[PDB]
Amino acid sequence: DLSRPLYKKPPADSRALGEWGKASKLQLNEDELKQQEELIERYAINIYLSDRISLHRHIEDKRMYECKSQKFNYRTLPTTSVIIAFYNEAWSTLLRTIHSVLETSPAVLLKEIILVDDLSDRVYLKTQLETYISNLDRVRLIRTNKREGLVRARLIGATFATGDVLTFLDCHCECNSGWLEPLLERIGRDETAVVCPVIDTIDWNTFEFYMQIGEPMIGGFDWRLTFQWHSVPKQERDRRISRIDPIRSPTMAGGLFAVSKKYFQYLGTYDTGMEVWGGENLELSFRVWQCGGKLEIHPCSHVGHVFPKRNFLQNTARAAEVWMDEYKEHFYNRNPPARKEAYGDISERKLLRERLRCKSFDWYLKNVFPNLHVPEDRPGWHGAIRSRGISSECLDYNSPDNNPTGANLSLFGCHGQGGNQFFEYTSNKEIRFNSVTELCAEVPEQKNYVGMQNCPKDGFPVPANIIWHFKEDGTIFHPHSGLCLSAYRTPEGRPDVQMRTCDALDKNQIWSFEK
Repeated sequence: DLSRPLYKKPPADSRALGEWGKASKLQLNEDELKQQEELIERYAINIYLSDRISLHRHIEDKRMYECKSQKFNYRTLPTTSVIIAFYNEAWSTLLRTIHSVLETSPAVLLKEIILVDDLSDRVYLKTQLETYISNLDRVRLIRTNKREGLVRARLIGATFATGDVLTFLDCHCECNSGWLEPLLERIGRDETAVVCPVIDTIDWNTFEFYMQIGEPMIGGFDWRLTFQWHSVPKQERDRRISRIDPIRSPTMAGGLFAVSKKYFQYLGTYDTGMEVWGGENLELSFRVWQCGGKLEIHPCSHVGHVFPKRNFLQNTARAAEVWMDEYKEHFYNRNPPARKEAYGDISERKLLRERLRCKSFDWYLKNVFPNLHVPEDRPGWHGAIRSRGISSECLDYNSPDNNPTGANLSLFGCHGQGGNQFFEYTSNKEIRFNSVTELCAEVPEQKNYVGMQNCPKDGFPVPANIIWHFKEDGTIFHPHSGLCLSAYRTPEGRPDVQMRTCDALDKNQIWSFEK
């Protein structure tokens, strides 16, 4: 049986705390409550509880049925080097990760586990961790000589790795049964596929393992270049033959991934010129795809990650500047602070991009992320909209963030900072409030105030009540209601807007775009 791991989990014990990844709850006196709280304050994870859960626990395999009956040829699958960087990790979570890899990964495929101590200061992480792992076949420890950060610590591990495939995990995870084979099987058929497990949540307080039971969410971004999840689009569903095939992901949705070692080297690994820590995966994502390149999530590979109890805008700007061509303006327009960031010397990245003969960001949007609406931002038809009548006041939409279409459109003092005063007038005659998501200005049926609704998807009908005529006189006309957009003052003298019978005179109805 070539599936056998180097070490076998002891038999599952349904009485043991957290067995199978079920939630754990301790009955604690007040002293013990205080110990629990203090470790949470220090680690942002319930280490008190982790310490009372086995380092070897089972996780119930709730994958789609087809996953569980897949057969692998273990003689021809590539090997891997699993790479785990850490900094001041609690003992029980770090070790549970190590044992999980050892106990769920077939020995014929697991060449090594390489742990990278990124200048930890905890004394238990010094010579005792070396002693503990000296008994664990194939586990290697490297220590950095300065504080490197996740990316560079990973790269240091990668330089030591000699497996066919680099598999990057992190230092508080637990692997599901059969997590590894699907990543290596896919890479064995296409060495340019960067393949990620589905990352399941392990609850930081209860240690419950929340397994995604069906189709996973996949990775994209919004035009602020903030990571956002999205559901798998129809095109990609129809491309795939089986619902357990890999799923193309426009961007990476976590830090866990497997890549051919040689291919990672060929792409230049991570962007070393970054200096700042965080957000490096957007740059990696664009480079993988543009330089030919697949980034996929594998529904049969599941790894749980302990998301702890709760900015890198320079690295986001760096990704935009290297990869996005003309489309970076749509980003800057909607995240103006990004214009100020020191993204750094990108000369060598521009050279890399040419050596690799990478394709354009236009290609990327059309072929990798066609479900993303791309704004036009036509010259003179985007920015803040200023009143003539109350000429200190700009159109301003300000919702409560627990439902973006909760407010009504209004006025507020022009700031030139975008955000709630950024608007786009569209070739399809929509007034879009699309700094964050694609929201479209509407006049509801028979009302006189102006709301927002989700814009139509590309190619779909433009509803009558979100059509706007923006005449060359500052008149913003709304055909469905027949009324015009007018600045006014409420009872209390607060500037505001309303739909009133059209009056080319009444200056509160004349308006102007600004950049």
